[PDB]
Amino acid sequence: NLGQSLHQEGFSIPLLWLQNCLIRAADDREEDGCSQAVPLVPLTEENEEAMENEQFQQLLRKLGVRPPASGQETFWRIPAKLSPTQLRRAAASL
Amino acid sequence: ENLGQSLHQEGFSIPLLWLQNCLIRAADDREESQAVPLVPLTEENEEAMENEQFQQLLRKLGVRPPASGQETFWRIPAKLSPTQLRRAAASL
Repeated sequence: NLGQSLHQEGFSIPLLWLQNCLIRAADDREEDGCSQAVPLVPLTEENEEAMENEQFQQLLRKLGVRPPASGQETFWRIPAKLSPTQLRRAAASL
Repeated sequence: ENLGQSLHQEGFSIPLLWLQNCLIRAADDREESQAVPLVPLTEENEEAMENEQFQQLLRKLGVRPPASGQETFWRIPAKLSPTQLRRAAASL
């Protein structure tokens, strides 16, 4: 339950968004030949705040999410190399 | 307009047109106000938003960088009037 400290700090809504991103990516990757990196696009002020939070970023790295390429990208990415199983395990871990 | 044309020649025409439309939509919204983010949803618009020359243009048009540690996105400030926004868009 890696998410627990962030839940207690009030980040349940951004954590739910992160969870859905991981699960949706897993579903897409169950098809052979289909594996695209997914940008984590914060679409609300609350999710923006989470993406700029150091503790939330630490969780992202632990789950295997990669930071943006500086000078090229704005968004963190769910790397293409992660399998549906790896992704679902990350989501299940919070 | 000169800075924009230079970015057009460096291959940023598509993000410039996106930026143009964002400014115009903000202008329309403010006639009918709050600061609104510039949200790049494509790799190409992301690349522009992270480019130093493109950022120099944003600053000249009156767009402000994100608040460090709080925001991800650049903002179109509330202080820009619809008239200012349309003039900015018209320069590209």
